[PDB]
Amino acid sequence: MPGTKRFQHVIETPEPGKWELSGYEAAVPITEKSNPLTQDLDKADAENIVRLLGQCDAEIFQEEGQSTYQRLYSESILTTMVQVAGKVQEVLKEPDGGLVVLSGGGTSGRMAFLMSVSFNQLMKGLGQKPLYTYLIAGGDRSVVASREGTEDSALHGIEELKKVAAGKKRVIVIGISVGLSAPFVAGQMDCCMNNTAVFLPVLVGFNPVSMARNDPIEDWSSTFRQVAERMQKMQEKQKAFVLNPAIGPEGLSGSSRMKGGSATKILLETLLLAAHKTVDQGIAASQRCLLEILRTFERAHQVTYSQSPKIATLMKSVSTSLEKKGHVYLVGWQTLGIIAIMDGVECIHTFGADFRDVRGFLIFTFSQEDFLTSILPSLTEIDTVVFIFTLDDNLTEVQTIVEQVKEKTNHIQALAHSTVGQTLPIPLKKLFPSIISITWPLLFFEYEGNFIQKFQRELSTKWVLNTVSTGAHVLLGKILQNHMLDLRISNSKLFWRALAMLQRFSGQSKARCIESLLRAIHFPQPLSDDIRAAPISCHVQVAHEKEQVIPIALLSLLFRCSITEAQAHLAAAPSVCEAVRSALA
Ligand SMILES: Nc1ccc(S(=O)(=O)N2CCN(c3ncc(C(O)(C(F)(F)F)C(F)(F)F)cc3-c3cccnc3)CC2)cn1
Ligand SMILES: O=P(O)(O)OC[C@@H](O)[C@@H](O)[C@H](O)[C@@H](O)CO
Repeated sequence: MPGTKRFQHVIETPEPGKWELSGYEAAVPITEKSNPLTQDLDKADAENIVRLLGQCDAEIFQEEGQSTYQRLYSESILTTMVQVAGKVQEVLKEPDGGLVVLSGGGTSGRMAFLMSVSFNQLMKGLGQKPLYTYLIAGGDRSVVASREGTEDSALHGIEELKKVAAGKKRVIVIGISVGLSAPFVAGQMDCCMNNTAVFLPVLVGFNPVSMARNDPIEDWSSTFRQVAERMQKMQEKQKAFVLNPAIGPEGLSGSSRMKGGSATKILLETLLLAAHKTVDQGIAASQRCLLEILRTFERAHQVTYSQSPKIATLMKSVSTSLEKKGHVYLVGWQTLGIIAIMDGVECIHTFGADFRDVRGFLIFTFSQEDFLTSILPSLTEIDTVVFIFTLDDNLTEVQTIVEQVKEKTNHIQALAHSTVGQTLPIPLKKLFPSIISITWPLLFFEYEGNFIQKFQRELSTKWVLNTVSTGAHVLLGKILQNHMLDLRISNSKLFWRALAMLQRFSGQSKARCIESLLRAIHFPQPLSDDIRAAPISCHVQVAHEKEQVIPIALLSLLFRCSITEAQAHLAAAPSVCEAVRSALA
């Protein structure tokens, strides 16, 4: 029947009370789940939110129990990290025609970028040709843009991979997809396996292979699950690798920008730093080298969230300025400005927020005086600005821009990273009464740029800005339980999430939910057979452009009413959220 082909794989809604015993819950991949810690995220205050998201982030480093899934510290995972380090070593020894590609969509793509930079720096500072590069769904401009739509083509992913791998003789393709989900990566990984004389595919993500995505990809015949399952078979013979520790669900369900992005850094920095630092020692990388780095990254979470009350504040101030109708600027130097841009840009798709709402700036990439003459002008009593720099940066360029901004705002706060017993120029740096001073022990670093110190700092900042940005929006009443209900359906995955959110919140059948969602999307056109049988891309292309699609469909189901009636109901409510909450009653 029409639709059947497209919706066959969707599990039916369970009868109430049997969500567990139906085996529905067991079919939800770890990455897609509701985190139980955050069931009441919507109710928590800023200080609680920082606690709950810190707890959620800590789960990355939690160990395996005694019938269960491998984690970051499990032996099978560190073993794989070791073997991959080795394969990376082979390439570093023979850099003529070698290349290392890091590839993902969205934040996996953004993370790919940073790490390609860092490791390209590392080899530069040793007078080696840079062997790293990146790939992001939608080309290089995707790095600083909200472009959720571009990850759904496998032929695209393969094309971008053919370009960059030229007439190289030996390529390592690290495909990053947190959910083991992105058609962009799946095609890349599959092509790799079809030419193993040249390619070594290494898949990174945070679900068991058995929970890998399995609905059809429009321009490709295999599914992510098939591709991954076949990569796991090749791992015996050491010609593919799958690096897939569980780290537990995201605090905002499906928000893989957060733990997934962090885990991607932790996991990949760790393993690549090990590979480099141990080739010129003439020693194989060993579990023990990896562990040193991981434990350090794990200290970094403790250090970072020991500043929790100061973090909670910056949240409250960021939230205040958006409650009014202000704007928020995240001004940061080098690498950490980038992290800043990336957080701000991610607020657009994640929260359906305007590019002005949380903006990032690097010293998007503006000069000292340029920021001074351009952006400075429209700052205002209500806004918040954030300064993110180390004490190693060039604090004269810093002190200026804050001196100036002080006069227009007064809601400044800052984020400063320091080696132990560095001091903060200007003893009346007040300026910042209540700095977020994050201060780092001395570690023994032998590489010129102190990369471990860099990585730690990036991560700690990421953690702060993610918690700040995410918490700010929750506080504004925009998150339902721990779900972003009102998301813009901008790719198939979000489409599948919308449908799931309707089954879960409504409790009604799969057919009904599907009908209400498709009616909501294509309103005012009615459901025809063509529309039922259409490929998910056609629904995505049309939903991408509307507002409140999911809430409209949810009300049509709760009220057992038409779209015409549910739009009218919503318009005559004080807000979207109250319309939804009161109707969920
Ligand atoms: N490994 C992956 C990744 C993505 C996908 S997906 O794009 O096809 N889609 C992802 C999200 N997804 C779900 N999203 C949300 C839910 C919820 O129930 C939960 F509470 F768990 F978050 C929600 F309440 F939000 F709806 C469930 C799923 C889900 C449901 C059943 C099977 N698989 C995923 C459906 C599958 C499938 N497999
Ligand atoms: O790495 P995945 O599971 O393939 O996810 C890829 C992207 O969709 C993901 O990074 C998304 O853009 C983020 O907004 C999620 O917070």
